[PDB]
Amino acid sequence: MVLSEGEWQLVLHVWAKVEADVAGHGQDILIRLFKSHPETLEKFDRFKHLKTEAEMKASEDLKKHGVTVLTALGAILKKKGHHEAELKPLAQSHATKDKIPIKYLEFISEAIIHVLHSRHPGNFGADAQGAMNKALELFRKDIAAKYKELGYQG
Ligand code: HEM
Repeated sequence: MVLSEGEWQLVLHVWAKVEADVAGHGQDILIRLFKSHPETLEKFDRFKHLKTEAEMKASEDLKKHGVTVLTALGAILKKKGHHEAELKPLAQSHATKDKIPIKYLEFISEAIIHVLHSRHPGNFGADAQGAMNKALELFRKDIAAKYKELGYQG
């Protein structure tokens, strides 16, 4: 009732390429986020001490968090819009535990698209970029609704 079947299949086709190397893609995506929007780094008490790109690449903890982030997102994408159960705990941990504005989810969405385009251009042309953009838009709209339900405006 938001993406068409064909759009979902484009999303899952490129996501399969991510799955070939989750740790690498995860690392790349978090570094791209922090490099482009340094203010996001302040939300992470465990990585705030990291001062250069090399130190980031070498950090076991950052790489582990990358896998955690992408595992969770992939589980959501594979639901093709039917992600209520999976989305609710994610909203709670980003709305009460830690307070992550919708703006910053926008920033990490841009980082994901940047990295997919950098690594898989042959499989991420305009139609695929559009489909992925839509799926990340849907993720953001629905987590924003859950944010509000919990008392956080986002
Ligand atoms: C595609 C978007 C994202 C996904 C799928 C995601 C997912 C997760 C997951 C699975 C965890 C671990 C436990 C939990 O659920 O809290 C986590 C933790 C966290 N996330 Fe996110 N996250 C996303 C975006 C962000 C953004 C944009 C920020 C901050 C700029 C952020 C900040 C954090 C923080 C501060 C923690 C706690 C880590 C710790 O200290 O152990 N997340 N995230």
